[PDB]
Amino acid sequence: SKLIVPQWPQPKGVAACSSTRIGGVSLPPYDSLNLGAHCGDNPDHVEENRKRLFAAGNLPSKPVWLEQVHGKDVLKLTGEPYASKRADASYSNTPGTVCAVMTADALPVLFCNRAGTEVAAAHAGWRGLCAGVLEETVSCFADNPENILAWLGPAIGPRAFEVGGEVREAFMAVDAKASAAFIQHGDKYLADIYQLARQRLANVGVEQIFGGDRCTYTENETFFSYRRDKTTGRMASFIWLI
Ligand SMILES: CC(=O)N[C@H]1[C@@H](OP(=O)(O)OP(=O)(O)OC[C@H]2O[C@@H](n3ccc(=O)[nH]c3=O)[C@H](O)[C@@H]2O)O[C@H](CO)[C@@H](O)[C@@H]1O[C@H](C)C(=O)O
Repeated sequence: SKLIVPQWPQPKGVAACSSTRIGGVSLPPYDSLNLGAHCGDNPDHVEENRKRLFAAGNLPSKPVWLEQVHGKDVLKLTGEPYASKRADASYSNTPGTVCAVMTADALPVLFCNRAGTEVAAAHAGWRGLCAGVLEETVSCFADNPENILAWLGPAIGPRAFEVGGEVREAFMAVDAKASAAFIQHGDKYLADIYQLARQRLANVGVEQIFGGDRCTYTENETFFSYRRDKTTGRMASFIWLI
């Protein structure tokens, strides 16, 4: 359907999906399954798209949408209501609870342990990726990273992700080896976000890494892209214990 199913050795206890722009009600340039409430779309259309998502994904409960600020804070999903959802990642060990990260070029990373008793979702735009959102998400697991699986969701691929030296400086400041992921391209660099994610995951001992095959910018029939469209919708990536 509209939904991507992660190609990873997913535990029996785990369910996951990642939305596309297909199968909603929003008009261009939000066309059609826009899940974003802060990008200037009709709030009634977004509401209806979030309902279509809930049904298409057979989610057991409403996704816990975060107040994403492109940082490295993780929200442990211990039960609604929540005082503050100011975070760029969520962690769950609670059956039926849905971790959700909202993107349109930023890397969504979905995580679970081999046992299929812990899950998480992280929003890794370059700012949060650089800051350590993936490392902070992995550090919320009780299980050792050797037993953690990660799935690199649809993000802006290295064909498309032109950045200035400012972004390269920021990553190399934290871990010089990030240099490998930035390739000179005119007066700017092409950044490999999947490569930077693989670096950070390896840094905390996550070795079992899947996905990384998509490009939100290039695959315009399937994804919104902030870089491509500027005014556009948002996809989201979801994981839960069944
Ligand atoms: C992290 C990521 O993939 N994208 C995020 C990033 O956009 P980005 O597109 O990178 O914009 P920039 O940060 O302003 O710029 C980052 C670097 O890239 C250079 N550049 C930018 C645009 C261009 O055409 N050419 C070019 O070279 C610029 O000069 C700087 O060095 O920042 C936006 C807020 O400003 C976020 O909304 C967006 O998140 C999305 C929605 C999401 O959460 O899914």
